[PDB]
Amino acid sequence: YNLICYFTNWAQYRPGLGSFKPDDINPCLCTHLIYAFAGMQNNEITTIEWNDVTLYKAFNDLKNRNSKLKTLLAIGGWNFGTAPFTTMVSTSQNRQTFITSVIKFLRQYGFDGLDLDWEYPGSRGSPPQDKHLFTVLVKEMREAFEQEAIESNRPRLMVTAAVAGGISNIQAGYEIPELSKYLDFIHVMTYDLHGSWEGYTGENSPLYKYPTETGSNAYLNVDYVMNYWKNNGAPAEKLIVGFPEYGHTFILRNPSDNGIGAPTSGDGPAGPYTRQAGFWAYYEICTFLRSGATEVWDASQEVPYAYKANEWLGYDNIKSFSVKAQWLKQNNFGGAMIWAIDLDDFTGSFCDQGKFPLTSTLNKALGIS
Ligand SMILES: CC(=O)N[C@@H]1[C@@H](O)[C@H](O[C@@H]2O[C@H](CO)[C@@H](O)[C@H](O)[C@H]2NC(C)=O)[C@@H](CO)O[C@@H]1O
Ligand SMILES: CC(=O)N[C@@H]1[C@@H](O)[C@H](O[C@@H]2O[C@H](CO)[C@@H](O)[C@H](O)[C@H]2NC(C)=O)[C@@H](CO)O[C@H]1O
Ligand SMILES: [Mg+2]
Ligand SMILES: [Mg+2]
Repeated sequence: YNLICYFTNWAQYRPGLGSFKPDDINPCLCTHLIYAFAGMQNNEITTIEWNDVTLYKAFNDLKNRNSKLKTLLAIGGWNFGTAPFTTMVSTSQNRQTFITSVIKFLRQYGFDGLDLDWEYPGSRGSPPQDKHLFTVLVKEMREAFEQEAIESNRPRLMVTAAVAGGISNIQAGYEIPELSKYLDFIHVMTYDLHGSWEGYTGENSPLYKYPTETGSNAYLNVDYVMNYWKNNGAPAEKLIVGFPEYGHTFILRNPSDNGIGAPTSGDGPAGPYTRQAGFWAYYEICTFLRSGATEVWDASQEVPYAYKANEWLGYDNIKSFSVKAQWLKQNNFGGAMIWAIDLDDFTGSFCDQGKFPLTSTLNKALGIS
């Protein structure tokens, strides 16, 4: 199995003990580390942070302590939008400018592949033709990587993609049978399945549907999404399950109404380290739980939730990671990917569960070490 771990180049700016850089990564935990994110300028891949080149060196130097580790560079992400991707795939010339820039960039800085994180072809303003042009891009990138390995006499650079977990976005965005022929791995973002945007409580990454859910609400679970990809053309061995090391937060309209689906208001509280409404890192979650929150196991969906006063949290813990790891193994998937290792309790001093408690759980369950 593969354990693919995302690292984010803005974690360095979090205050105090939240600050995280590549030297804080245990090189033995994952099989692949993915660097989020590169950007794009004039259809060429670029850095985005002033010290990316330094962090790239520190990131790929982790391979000096694990000969099997591979690293990839992710381009895009949610906040990158779609317009630069649309423009880049719109002509063969723009695509070749991009592919050429990617090859030089990955080889120069020491990466083993590219993770495409366009969120998403055919949605969020991307026009309908981008569904097919994404296939064209991935095929041309795969073929260019094949030819560069021949011409450079080095192992082929990998091409992977992080892909939608929402069915509407999947249907608008991906030619799954053809895409799956050229991608090395498909990183399915089976999280953010519920959150404050809905106006009621729900789990970030439930394994199964809640018993009353029907119709399109019944799409919002890991089991359905992964089987959607599998049964629409993707080989299971290429499919990687997404595991969040964070949770979503909500404000309950009434503290007495605190189950799944309870009405909520606003964007949800922010944490002192991640400082973003609606979102807590696992180490921020531990601070909340320790202060007297009520903990509930959502038995039907195999995930925990917690609440205190009018604050409600849908999240993952060791138990839920363990259940979903055994589920992905029993369904023959290629492994797991984590968003993101800088959100684990990497110091071990927030959760009293040891260093990297969530990532270590998957390392053990997937037989990584
Ligand atoms: C693959 C992907 O799109 N992941 C998302 C993250 O990028 C989001 O994090 C937010 O990312 C922006 C881009 O640099 C940061 O400026 C912002 O501070 C960051 N927020 C946090 C809490 O790290 C993430 C949360 O929005 O959602 C996806 O994971
Ligand atoms: C299944 C599905 O499509 N869920 C959507 C959520 O993904 C989405 O939330 C946003 O997701 C991004 C990555 O998927 C995150 O970067 C972003 O922070 C998050 N927005 C939040 C937490 O407020 C919402 C859009 O808000 O819609 C769902 O449909
Ligand atoms: Mg600082
Ligand atoms: Mg009432």
